[PDB]
Amino acid sequence: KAIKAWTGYSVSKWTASCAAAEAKVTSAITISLPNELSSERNKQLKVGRVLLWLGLLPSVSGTVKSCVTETQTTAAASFQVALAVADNSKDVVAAMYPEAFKGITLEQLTADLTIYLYSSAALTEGDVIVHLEVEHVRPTFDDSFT
Amino acid sequence: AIKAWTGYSVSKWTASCAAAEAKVTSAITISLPNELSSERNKQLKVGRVLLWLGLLPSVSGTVKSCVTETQTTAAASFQVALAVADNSKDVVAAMYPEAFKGITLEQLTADLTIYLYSSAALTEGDVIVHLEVEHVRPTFDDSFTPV
Amino acid sequence: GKAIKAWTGYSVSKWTASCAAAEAKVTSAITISLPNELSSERNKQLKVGRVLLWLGLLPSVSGTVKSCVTETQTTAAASFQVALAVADNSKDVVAAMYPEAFKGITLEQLTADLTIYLYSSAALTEGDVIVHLEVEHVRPTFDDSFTP
Amino acid sequence: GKAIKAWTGYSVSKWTASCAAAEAKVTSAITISLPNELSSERNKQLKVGRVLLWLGLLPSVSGTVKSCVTETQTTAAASFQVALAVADNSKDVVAAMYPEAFKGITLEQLTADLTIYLYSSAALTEGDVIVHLEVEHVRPTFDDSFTP
Amino acid sequence: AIKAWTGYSVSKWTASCAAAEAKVTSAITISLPNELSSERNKQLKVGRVLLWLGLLPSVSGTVKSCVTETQTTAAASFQVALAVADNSKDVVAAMYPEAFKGITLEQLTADLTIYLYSSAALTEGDVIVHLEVEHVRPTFDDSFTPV
Amino acid sequence: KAIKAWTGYSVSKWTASCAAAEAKVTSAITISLPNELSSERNKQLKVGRVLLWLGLLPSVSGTVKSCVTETQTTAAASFQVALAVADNSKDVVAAMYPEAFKGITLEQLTADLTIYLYSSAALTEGDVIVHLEVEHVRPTFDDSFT
Repeated sequence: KAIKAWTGYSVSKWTASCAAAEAKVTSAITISLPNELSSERNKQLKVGRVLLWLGLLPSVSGTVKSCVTETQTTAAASFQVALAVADNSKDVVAAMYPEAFKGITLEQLTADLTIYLYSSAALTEGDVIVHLEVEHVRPTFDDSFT
Repeated sequence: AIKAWTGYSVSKWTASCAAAEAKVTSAITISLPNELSSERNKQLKVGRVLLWLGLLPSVSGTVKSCVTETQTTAAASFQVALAVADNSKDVVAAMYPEAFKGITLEQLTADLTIYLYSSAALTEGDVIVHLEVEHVRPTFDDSFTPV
Repeated sequence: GKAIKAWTGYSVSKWTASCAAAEAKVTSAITISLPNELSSERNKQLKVGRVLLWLGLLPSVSGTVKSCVTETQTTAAASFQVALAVADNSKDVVAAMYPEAFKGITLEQLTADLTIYLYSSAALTEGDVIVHLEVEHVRPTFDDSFTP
Repeated sequence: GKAIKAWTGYSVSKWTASCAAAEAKVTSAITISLPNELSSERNKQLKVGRVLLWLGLLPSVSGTVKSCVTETQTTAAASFQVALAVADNSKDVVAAMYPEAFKGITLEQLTADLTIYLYSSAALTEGDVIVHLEVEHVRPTFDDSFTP
Repeated sequence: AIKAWTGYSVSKWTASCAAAEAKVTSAITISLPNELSSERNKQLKVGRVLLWLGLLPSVSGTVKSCVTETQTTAAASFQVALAVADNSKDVVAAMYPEAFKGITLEQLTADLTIYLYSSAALTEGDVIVHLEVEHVRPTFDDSFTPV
Repeated sequence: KAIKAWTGYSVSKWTASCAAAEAKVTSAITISLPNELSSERNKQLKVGRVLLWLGLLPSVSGTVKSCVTETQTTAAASFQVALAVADNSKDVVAAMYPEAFKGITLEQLTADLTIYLYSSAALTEGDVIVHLEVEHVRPTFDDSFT
């Protein structure tokens, strides 16, 4: 299905391939705004709902977990505070934060939040593809002259 | 058992699975059935797509398959698919009600690809990948020419 | 000059068959093969309606050229002696309409029993005659629903 | 004997094309060129309707002469094998009406795609055949107002 | 912006200006546009005539032009013209609403002439003499012949 | 004043400083889409009205003219076909093409149109600043997942 954005809101996405990691190692994955949103005016737009989900190779065995939280000094801790976790054990490998981050600016979103990934077994580059939604108000612009 | 839309009809065809080694993903090409291979018909628009497997009773281990836009690496196809057809589930099938709406049979045959994964080795015919496609009810010429 | 509307519930399928090389006055038999799109067994049991044959000739095709569709005859020449209508080059319209002679048979029967017979007074080189064939028949119906 | 009224909103444009010299049984291709008066780009996008071709022969033109308008074929002779109507000298009326085969294309498409094919059993000298062509098409419209 | 009469249509075409020396008048011939060059069309009757120039941004000095009955001396044409198209005015144009009513395109092409004057020298293309003509809406054959 | 865009339309701008030019020389000025519009989807948006106007140094003497037209093999010719010209002699040094380019895509706009500038006196870099508006439909985007 599709979950339509709120009136006056838009959606953005950007993904990041997982880095190599050993057994049960939790790794941190960075968040960077896309070039469309890196503009000054767009940076100030307020965020709405959010959604996180993973793309796993068909051979990905063991348990794999990921979530988005305010950056924790230790990577593993984030799960212990995340309001939801994307876990491969579930039928749908996703996790929605419908209101956790409502009200922050895209700048804040990219500044303090981060993606955390955990795998019981060892990982290799490209093993896990991290997908992310960011609902926010529509960027807007209009002008004239003389 | 699922009914088709008004103005649409379902075409069904099968493809065998090539021999492959353990844990290695393979690709299976989509070739249109004869009654759709005519130039008039392949221009038709697609609706919903249904994929469901048939396994030999001896099939063991894990087997997964999905149809997606052709990807450079076969394994990666499982990372953009809406629904996967997996043997560990009750019904070994998947549905793509929204993914491929609007595509043409030309594009369906040329762009998509059936990707199949097995934890263990496979031998030819070990899996029968059945594919079912909704599309506009094909139309036929209904008059003779003068002379 | 006219467009023979097909009967309600019927459609028209059209395909060609290039003539094989032949010598003067030699009658040749051309086999009728169903098009791929109809070749499915599901469709093979459909009931034929009106049948129409008409030729296309190279402008340099001299002499007399005749063709008709009949149940396969032991001798090729004999076919014309029973055909109710023959398409000829010399006539105004090079065609032959069989509104009733074959109604009721199955497309499988059409492929198995009937044959296209072609005769040229002068020698024919391949492609000199393009035997067009237009078969009206019940509209084939595709599967209505998925498989659970 | 008859005057085919053009459709409402359509007009008829008529022009000729003298035949080039040719040898016996040689099929020749004659290029279709729009008349100057229609040649404007503004008009080139007009949609064609019915098309009519008919020949004029010197009274001494013996043998058989055939001509038809078809999408350009790789081999000139083949054109007749697909033309739905052919103008022949031997028939009562040396003409060929295409009421539908070309409806919908643009005059630019008409100039680019179709070709006039001509065949004579005997040798032709220049001007022996005057291929008249009459193309019905939407009425061109001129500018309604000045430029300030 | 000016509307044409009922039963009339406007044909517009342009003519470039030939190189000429200072203060010397030149003549420019009127040639019918292709869509009017057919024998049927050139018999048509004319209505109002509009002349207006386009100057290169570098054009300096005085430039004048008018269309009149062909005169033996080019300069003299400015002495019988109703309105002149001059560059010193706001709009570099002229109008001949009554002068040429009733003339035929044959006569318009054969009798009139576009005369152009410049205080300074001109180089080819330095002026684009646009001409706009009202005339009876040309009519087309609307039926095929028997055979 | 300000001339509001049409319902569902937006506005964009981008300027270009004049190059050096000698007396009465007409120069050509290129048009390049901004990075916001260089994206594939935005490129297809249809244009509406347009406006051109200049910024002159206070010392700019003589006559200066500019206009936007389909590229002409010779630079000077463009004026002879422009539906309006921005000329310093007027009170407001501007020229509006309210409908000349309506219906083309931003790609077409950047491909075939070009800016032409003419100065009776010699010019130097920065002497003339060419300002341009491009009204067009709003770029739009919206998405979802699983």
